[PDB]
Amino acid sequence: GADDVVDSSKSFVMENFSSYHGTKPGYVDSIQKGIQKPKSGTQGNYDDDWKGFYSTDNKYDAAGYSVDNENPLSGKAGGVVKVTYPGLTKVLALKVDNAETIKKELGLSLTEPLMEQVGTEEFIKRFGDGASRVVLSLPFAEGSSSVEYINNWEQAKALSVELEINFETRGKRGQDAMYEYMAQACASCINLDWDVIRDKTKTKIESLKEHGPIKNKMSESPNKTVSEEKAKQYLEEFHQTALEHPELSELKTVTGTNPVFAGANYAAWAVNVAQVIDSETADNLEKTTAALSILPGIGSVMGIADGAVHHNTEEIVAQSIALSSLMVAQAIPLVGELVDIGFAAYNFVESIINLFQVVHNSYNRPAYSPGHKTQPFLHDGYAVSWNTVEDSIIRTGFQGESGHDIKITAENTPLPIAGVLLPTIPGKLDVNKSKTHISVNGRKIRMRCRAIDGDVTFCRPKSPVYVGNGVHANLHVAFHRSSSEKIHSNEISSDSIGVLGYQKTVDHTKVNSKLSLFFEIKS
Amino acid sequence: GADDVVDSSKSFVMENFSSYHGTKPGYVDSIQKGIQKPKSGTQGNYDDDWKGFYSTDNKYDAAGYSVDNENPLSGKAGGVVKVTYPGLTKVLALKVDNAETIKKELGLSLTEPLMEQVGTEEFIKRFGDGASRVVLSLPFAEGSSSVEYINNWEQAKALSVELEINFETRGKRGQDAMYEYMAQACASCINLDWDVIRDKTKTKIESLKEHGPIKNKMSESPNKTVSEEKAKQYLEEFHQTALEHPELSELKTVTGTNPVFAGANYAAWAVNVAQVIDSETADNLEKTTAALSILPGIGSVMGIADGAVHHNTEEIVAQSIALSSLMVAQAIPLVGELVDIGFAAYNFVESIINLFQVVHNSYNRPAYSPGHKTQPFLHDGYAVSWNTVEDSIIRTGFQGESGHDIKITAENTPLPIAGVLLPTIPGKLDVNKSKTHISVNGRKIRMRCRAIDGDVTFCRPKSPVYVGNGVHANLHVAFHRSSSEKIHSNEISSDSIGVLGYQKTVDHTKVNSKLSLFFEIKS
Ligand SMILES: Nc1ncnc2c1ncn2[C@@H]1O[C@H](CO)[C@@H](OP(=O)(O)OC[C@H]2O[C@@H](n3ccc(=O)[nH]c3=O)[C@H](O)[C@@H]2OP(=O)(O)O)[C@H]1O
Ligand SMILES: Nc1ncnc2c1ncn2[C@@H]1O[C@H](CO)[C@@H](OP(=O)(O)OC[C@H]2O[C@@H](n3ccc(=O)[nH]c3=O)[C@H](O)[C@@H]2OP(=O)(O)O)[C@H]1O
Repeated sequence: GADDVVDSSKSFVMENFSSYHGTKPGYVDSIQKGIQKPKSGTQGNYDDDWKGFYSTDNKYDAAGYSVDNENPLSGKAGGVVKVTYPGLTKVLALKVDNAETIKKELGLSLTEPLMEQVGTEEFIKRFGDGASRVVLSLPFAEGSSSVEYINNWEQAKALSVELEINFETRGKRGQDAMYEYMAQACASCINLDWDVIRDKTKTKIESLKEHGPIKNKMSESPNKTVSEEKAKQYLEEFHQTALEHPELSELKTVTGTNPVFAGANYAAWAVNVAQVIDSETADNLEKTTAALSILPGIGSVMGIADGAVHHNTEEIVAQSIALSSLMVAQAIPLVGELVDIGFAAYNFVESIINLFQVVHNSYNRPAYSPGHKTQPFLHDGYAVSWNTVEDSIIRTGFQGESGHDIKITAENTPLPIAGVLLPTIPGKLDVNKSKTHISVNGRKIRMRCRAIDGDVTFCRPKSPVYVGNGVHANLHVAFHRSSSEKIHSNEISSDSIGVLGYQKTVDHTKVNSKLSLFFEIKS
Repeated sequence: GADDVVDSSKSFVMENFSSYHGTKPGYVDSIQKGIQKPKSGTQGNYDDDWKGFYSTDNKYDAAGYSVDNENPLSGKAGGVVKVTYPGLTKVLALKVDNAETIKKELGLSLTEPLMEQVGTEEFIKRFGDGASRVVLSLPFAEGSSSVEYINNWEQAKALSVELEINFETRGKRGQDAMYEYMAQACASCINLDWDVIRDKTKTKIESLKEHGPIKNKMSESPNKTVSEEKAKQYLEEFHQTALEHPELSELKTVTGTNPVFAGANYAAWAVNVAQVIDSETADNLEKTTAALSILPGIGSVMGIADGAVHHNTEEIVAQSIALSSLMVAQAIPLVGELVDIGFAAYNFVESIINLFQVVHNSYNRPAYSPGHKTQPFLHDGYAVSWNTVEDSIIRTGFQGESGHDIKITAENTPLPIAGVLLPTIPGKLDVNKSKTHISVNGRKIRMRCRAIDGDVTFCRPKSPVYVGNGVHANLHVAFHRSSSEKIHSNEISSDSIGVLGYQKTVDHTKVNSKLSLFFEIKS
């Protein structure tokens, strides 16, 4: 019944219960006059059972609901307000978001929209625990630790509303105020001054234009349609010359080694832009942002590769954007259609500043790296992951066994799995070699394991293991503990299980493809 | 308690309960004399609680335990025997394989090895349901529908043993008898006559050697160490000439279009072999098989690409193996160390016949294709999967809602998600656009969906979505049903959800990267 849908351990009564609501440009002031079910719109939900007023415990999450709905990609963001219930409010945490289940389990009317019934006396009598009203709590989203609050429309009229932030009052370009506010969430942390980046970029685009060898490199330009193949060629040379400009120097240093950052990738990027921008698009930021957002390769100009944001100083990001701008201007005539001159310096910049902000925001948010929890590790054609979050945890402090499943497959042709590297601590974490195995399309293959140093055993499949399109494996590791003593950090040298892929005489030193699954020791 | 570890719905009592045991060369006859705990070895398990006699309900699975333990990769397989318990036997299906949990829950002694206690009168009294003995049942492996039977050593003495198959009696080369027996499992189905493939290959290797233009192409060969770069070059030309031989004609046709099957990949393969084979390895099949098994690229010679086994006639597989053999012979002198002449024609062939058999066996086994159940779809740098098996099921026949989670990330730099294609049937399967969203590192992004034909709606993220190393997304699709009528096959045009990746003007016709998640309609 009721404990199948309500999680009472995380339900509580609070006095002066507060939360946030993201508000659109046009309502930051009026919503402060009070909360009321609007006359236009879906009123909180497409589904009747879920119609009500929505808030979240996180003001940065509330902020993501503040963008003009007509231009959600590049419009103004309005603000955040904090709404508070006077007195006592019961926050009832639900284990499920299915309204038919909750009405059934909670034994309510199966007919009335659940959210109407939450605002009833009877419902508040039964679940309010003496609070003046009930608000439902659900997890905000996967990968988030916030909660979403679903308020009954009528009970919401009691909310007091105050301004958290009105982003438009900030007076910044684009969605600069919204993103600077969200960057506060992390104080590591990309906290760039976009006003400065915006200003240095302009100065740089201007200066590069005046540059004689640039003004010349441009003179070599076909200045009319040529295949991207020769447009790529003109562009790499152009890039090669612009990057010698004293104002794109630091950028010269930082993009020299990494292949993602190469001149070829800036040219591949510029060619892609010039080819998707027509005059109507070029004329509208929203549509410019809509088109730029679906192209591959933006990481080259962003300085984002391998899990890291390399271009992370206002100076270097401004150089990279200014270099990109100039090169779209060159690409437009050779591979596109429009007023090259215009777009490149204006809506191209406005729009790409916005995509930088979108991507920096994600990297500022807590996330799992490859091979952590259930995030896959993608490498050399293989995809591997802990089947579930508990598999990634090696529990300690007890005598007995555990089992841990790792999914393994590869994208296409049959790639071998040479074996696996596992941590061992005698007594506290032994490998049970009878129970450990690898299953290929259900075929169970036992392993032969051998000691190594670093308290690592190397296990190989008794028979050949290949994975690929249509062939998948489950590596099941069974650990055995003869001691009830807890594993100590000292005792463990590795924080991952290592699956070894195929062998390459990379460096003329035989090396195996390495795929890592990171674990955690607990209890 | 007890219903936390035993699954009584799948436990039963049977008269003349039968099962299979894979037996090693040396024991097919003697084990027929009766089952007895051996004096040497782990007696069924490394863990004491799990020591006992092991059997399986599947004779093809039993067959995978029959290979000489000293040369598990290429040794002889012994056989399968069927063991039967006279009278009544209780098969007790366990929900868990953790012996401490089962002893606790089943309230048994925490001290005695569980499997000793299963063979006790008291234990048989309590769980035998009137059977003369209890056997424990566990799922054989992930991706398998077999079961594993764990028999108490002492109760196992009552088993009657009969010969299923003695593979050695078959008189075949390598592990031909074992693999032909396992191929019976599927009657689609690779059921090759390896005797024929073995014979045609020899004939072909011999004939190619005599071939004048080949004997000549060989005359162009540096016949001494040259970098793989020039060894690759000699090899592609050599391949290009050998494939013109009338005996490798069909092969000429079938490998002409697919890039995996190209002459360059046969040369990349031959170079990899010549470089990992030394004289000692070349002299031992086991070690030859151990080294060949960890190299990438075998799919080129196998004719295996995109989930399919293309070389599936004895004639074409013999041509491909004969061509591969000849080319290792050429590669050895240029990039390796040994008696090129020897290995290539002998242990190289014996060994690669075995890897073909290993890989054909996997493709003969039931498996999930990319994007089915929780198998990921790997494409264009992206990895996507249904988070759990239930997510992949769209249930029908009721009024209400469902939610379905799809994991999304990409291997490195930030790749965009343009939107998603979802099936719609009015009333029976509507998209609830309030509840449907995509979460990027916890950032919840709503969608705007638009109709299409084929009862498909196209939904785009309100804001830009990029995934990559360190940035992952959860696409949560919420479906709503206003009708309690079941979805009919007629009504649904698609069997997958389509995630759309970045855009490419591939064909000079703008195309999006397509990632598919296949669903099933039930109830
Ligand atoms: N005086 C007012 N009293 C009440 N509402 C007012 C008032 N003034 C303006 N509003 C707006 O009215 C709508 C419902 O409250 C909300 O905006 P939306 O643009 O429809 O908001 C878009 C969606 O965001 C949801 N959402 C918004 C912000 C948030 O923090 N959490 C959340 O989930 C909304 O429920 C809405 O859902 P539905 O579109 O599915 O109805 C809200 O901002
Ligand atoms: N007369 C006999 N009575 C009993 N055993 C005899 C007899 N003659 C030979 N044996 C062998 O003795 C061992 C235990 O029964 C088995 O072989 P293994 O090579 O140790 O077998 C290798 C492993 O395969 C397991 N296994 C084998 C076949 C099978 O179908 N299922 C399964 O899980 C075994 O329990 C064994 O585990 P442990 O190594 O972890 O002990 C078995 O084939």
